[PDB]
Amino acid sequence: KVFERCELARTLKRLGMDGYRGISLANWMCLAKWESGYNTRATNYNAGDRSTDYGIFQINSRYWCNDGKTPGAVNACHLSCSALLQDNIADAVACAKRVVRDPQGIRAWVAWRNRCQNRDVRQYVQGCGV
Ligand code: NA
Repeated sequence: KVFERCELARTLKRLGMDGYRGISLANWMCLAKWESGYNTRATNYNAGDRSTDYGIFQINSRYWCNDGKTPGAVNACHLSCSALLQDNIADAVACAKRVVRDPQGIRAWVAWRNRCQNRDVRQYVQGCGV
């Protein structure tokens, strides 16, 4: 599914993302926007290293979820990558929280650096009641 902006903001708040490991809600929103356009079924194959990015947060099969076909991969969220293509985002949120528990934090996603870091990100949550 493709969330509307404020619908996702309210959903993420209920799921405990606001301030998780120091990361504001507006930063999570900015990341989902630039990774997937708020689309849970989004996938991107990376032909250069044979891994695939999955779902609303584009989580990578080399480190985070298992898809069987990625060489040298681990599965730190302990999920099939299929779990990250569901319309219900509970598992993908649980996996995103595991990602930012490593030292890099939100910097793990290069699009956060290019598109969100040191910007005015208030725009993503304005008017949503969160
Ligand atoms: Na994996």
